[PDB]
Amino acid sequence: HHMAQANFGVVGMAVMGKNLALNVESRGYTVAIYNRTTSKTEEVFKEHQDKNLVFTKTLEEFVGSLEKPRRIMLMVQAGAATDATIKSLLPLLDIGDILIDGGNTHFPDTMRRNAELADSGINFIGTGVSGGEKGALLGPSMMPGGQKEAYDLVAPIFEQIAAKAPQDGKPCVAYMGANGAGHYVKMVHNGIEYGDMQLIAESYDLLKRILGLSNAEIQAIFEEWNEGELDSYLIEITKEVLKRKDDEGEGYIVDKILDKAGGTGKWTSESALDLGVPLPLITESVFARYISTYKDERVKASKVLSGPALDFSGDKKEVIEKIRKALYFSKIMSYAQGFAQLRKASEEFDWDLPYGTIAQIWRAGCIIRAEFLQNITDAFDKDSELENLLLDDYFVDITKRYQEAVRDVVSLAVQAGTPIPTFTSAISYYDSYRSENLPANLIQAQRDYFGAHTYERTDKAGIFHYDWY
Amino acid sequence: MAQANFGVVGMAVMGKNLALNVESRGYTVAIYNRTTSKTEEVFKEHQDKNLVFTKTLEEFVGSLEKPRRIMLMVQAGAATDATIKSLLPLLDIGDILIDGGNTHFPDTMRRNAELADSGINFIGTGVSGGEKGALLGPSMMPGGQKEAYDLVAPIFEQIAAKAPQDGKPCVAYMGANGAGHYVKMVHNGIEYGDMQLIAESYDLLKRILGLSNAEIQAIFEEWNEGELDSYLIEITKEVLKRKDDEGEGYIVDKILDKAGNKGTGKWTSESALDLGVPLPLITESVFARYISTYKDERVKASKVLSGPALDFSGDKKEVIEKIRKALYFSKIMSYAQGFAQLRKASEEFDWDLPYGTIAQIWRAGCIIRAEFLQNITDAFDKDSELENLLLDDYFVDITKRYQEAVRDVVSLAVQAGTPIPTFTSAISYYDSYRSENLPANLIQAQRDYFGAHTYERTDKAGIFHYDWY
Ligand SMILES: NC(=O)c1ccc[n+]([C@@H]2O[C@H](COP(=O)([O-])OP(=O)(O)OC[C@H]3O[C@@H](n4cnc5c(N)ncnc54)[C@H](OP(=O)(O)O)[C@@H]3O)[C@@H](O)[C@H]2O)c1
Ligand SMILES: Nc1ncnc2c1ncn2[C@@H]1O[C@H](COP(=O)(O)OP(=O)(O)O)[C@@H](O)[C@H]1OP(=O)(O)O
Ligand SMILES: O=C(NO)[C@H](O)[C@H](O)COP(=O)(O)O
Ligand SMILES: [Cl-]
Ligand SMILES: [Cl-]
Repeated sequence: HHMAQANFGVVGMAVMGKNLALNVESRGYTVAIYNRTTSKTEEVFKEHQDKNLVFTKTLEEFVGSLEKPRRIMLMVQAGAATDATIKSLLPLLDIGDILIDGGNTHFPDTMRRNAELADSGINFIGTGVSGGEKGALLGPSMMPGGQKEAYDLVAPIFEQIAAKAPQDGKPCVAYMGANGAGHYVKMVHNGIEYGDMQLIAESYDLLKRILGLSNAEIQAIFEEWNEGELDSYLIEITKEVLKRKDDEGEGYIVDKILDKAGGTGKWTSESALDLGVPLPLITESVFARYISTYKDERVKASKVLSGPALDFSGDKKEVIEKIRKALYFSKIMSYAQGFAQLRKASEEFDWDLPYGTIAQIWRAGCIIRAEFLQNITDAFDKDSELENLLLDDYFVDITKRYQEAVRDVVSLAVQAGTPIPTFTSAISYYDSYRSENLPANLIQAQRDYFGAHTYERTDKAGIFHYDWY
Repeated sequence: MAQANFGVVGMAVMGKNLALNVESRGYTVAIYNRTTSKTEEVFKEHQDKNLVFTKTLEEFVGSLEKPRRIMLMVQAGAATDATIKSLLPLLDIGDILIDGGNTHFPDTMRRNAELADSGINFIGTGVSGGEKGALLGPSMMPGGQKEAYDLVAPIFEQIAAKAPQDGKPCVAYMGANGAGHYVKMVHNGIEYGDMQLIAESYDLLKRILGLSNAEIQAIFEEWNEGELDSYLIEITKEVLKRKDDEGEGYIVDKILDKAGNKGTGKWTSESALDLGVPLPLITESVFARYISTYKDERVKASKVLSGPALDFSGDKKEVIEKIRKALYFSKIMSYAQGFAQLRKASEEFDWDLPYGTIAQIWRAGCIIRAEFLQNITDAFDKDSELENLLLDDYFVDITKRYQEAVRDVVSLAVQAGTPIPTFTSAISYYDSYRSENLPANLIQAQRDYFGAHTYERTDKAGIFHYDWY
């Protein structure tokens, strides 16, 4: 009926896949659509009859509708369902065809699928797609990985549909590297999102608990903060949330929302542990959510555990600014950690990850978009082999000038009893990373004492075991 | 040569010493190692003992009285898998195979199921106390079928350490399949946490108070007489005595500050992340080791990243005492975290772990032997479903009284620029745990704003979504 007439194909007509399909169609292409449950594909075709969509009832019809090399994008449920869908397609595809998985996929799955499909002569592009439903429709940040020759054939469409960066119109997509490099970068992006959210949460909690500020007051502070170097979409979201009234009562909706946070957030931290990378801030943020889910225990504990009962006496304006600095500083700690993880992963899996570009493509179509991403890109433009962001001139100056405030904020908060797990982690990482010598000599001694694990010395090469008895 | 009542495979530090422990209880012990020269060394150095030198597995298996009792202390992972694979075909129905290495519990769980109907009884056990523990009395944490346990319980009790308090052996049934190796994994997690807390304390005494190793040794010596009385503090004061064996000065000052690890701490943090358990103190200590391995980077950073240079001008005796309190306070938080994880693990894997007994068997032959273990046991006798140690009167009281000192120590450390990731994690955990309300309400608002993830309300049951537009 429409044999080899479609330029691009999408499997999965839930909102994301539908939205992507429409994004692609809007760019001047005929797009074949498929969904396991056909009624859903019917609904899409019926309400978009004016578009160049090709309605397909079966995988055979779907595959047959596409020009070769076939470019097919999976937007189906992650895990077993994506493997089922891949397995369903394999027999119909020709050698040289290109499958693309745009689901939030754990990267080792992508690495396996890519390898297995390559034995069948099928290219596999594991692609991270940020921005949610609106992003899929209008412009996502995309992080593709897989065979470079295949990706070069998909690139034009991705660059056309991707979010364009507001500062220079550059598409928020680029080739990340082989096999699972694409979904790896997306994972780190999701970790980073968790960390940015927890840091804003602490900033909010300090302003509320210690300085006693109202929601309107805190809204104003975030607004003012967002006009400076902190400029970020998450802060914009935050000051918007603080405006809104309760839809089923009096006051503000944010004060009615139960503090039990909602999975896959653990992935970045899991890889960090596996790779030997210190990723304390994002991992503390994950654990911040976990402990909020222990609400019932905290209610009990709030009634028996003691803590300080202070009324703040200092200068409110001075401390608000000290908190502002602590936020930017700590956010910088988290990104340094996250890009150091990316560096290790790149060595481990041999991906030559393009670090400056990753920051560039996060400038739009994703929740972590912020202006200071440009400073990250500046840093790797200057030196692609930069081991850690903290060593670049810009970030050296920031930390030199902001660390004092961080410290005052930590003393203030800890003395008052306000929990600040990420802020405290930030300054602990700064003071660890810059320590020429750490007390790990003592740990090594202990391990040798009880376990005979051996150690290295400071004055000569070799492996040594002391006789402690 | 069927003289042998017990058999040990692996003649590195742990297996050699376990063999000698068992032989000293009045048994003849078969010994085997893959490199034969090691087995030769221990045979020749102990001709007075009743050991059977074997050079093949066929010989080793042949030398044991049926039903055979064979214990492996082999390098974890692939080596252990292969050793067992080689050994299984030689074994007879009724024989008992014990894996006493630090095996990742999923491997043991898999092994148990595979061996279920083989007629070969299987036990995966944790072993504590290091080389001297193995020689004189280890704490042991075995899991498997209860029937298998009961066949090795008698000899386990004989070799086990005996608690000084009541003479009770430091071994007990932990539960089904991988329960034992899981409990040992948490043990090591708790241990990483205390080791890092001790290291931080050392760092504070050395860098802020400016104290010599003699002065610091004396301090830890006094602490060990009080409520801090523990294995790790005991050996810490021993390490700080010893002088360099290949030069002048103290050995601890000649050991390179690159902390090694063999995966048990990492595994604990990974299980916490999978299970939804907040485990910041222990995880921060794993990351503290990871950052110690980034020595080259830290040397580079220390020349570029600036920080405070304050001179402690206060009362040293008073600050030392605050550090003590803080250390005991934080030690407790590590344990409270560990047991909270054991509770969640027990539920997930249907193990019904005996929390109170675990504490009992850690009273000797145990790297994490501490004075307050009975208070842990008391707390669980009182309430079997106790959710967290911090809810028990005993620990409520300690935290009430020492909490102020933790805050002064954190504040002093942070103003001085000395990294204290585990101390800051401790008070952050405490302050989060006792918080009835945390700022996860803002996180949920944000998530519902950008992804429509839904939220619970503070005032009514049900799932809600807000129309943010
Ligand atoms: N050391 C401690 O403080 C301590 C405490 C508690 C538990 N553990 C656990 O107990 C077990 C043994 O510990 P350990 O410290 O005595 O020594 P280890 O270094 O972990 O293991 C060495 C033993 O494993 C064998 N082995 C190593 N690689 C092998 C391979 N690729 N294939 C076959 N066999 C191999 C060695 O034989 P060869 O001599 O021929 O190389 C040797 O007998 C480990 O699982 C460890 O985690 C250790
Ligand atoms: N086992 C499976 N095999 C093939 N496709 C599947 C699948 N499970 C889910 N999907 C597809 O995966 C899509 C939904 O995945 P998802 O969990 O990411 O959804 P959403 O993002 O809407 O929550 C749907 O198109 C679904 O097809 P149906 O519309 O027929 O349900
Ligand atoms: O189980 C043990 N002692 O508890 C072993 O010595 C173990 O190897 C110690 O952990 P680590 O070697 O990862 O530091
Ligand atoms: Cl590839
Ligand atoms: Cl996003």
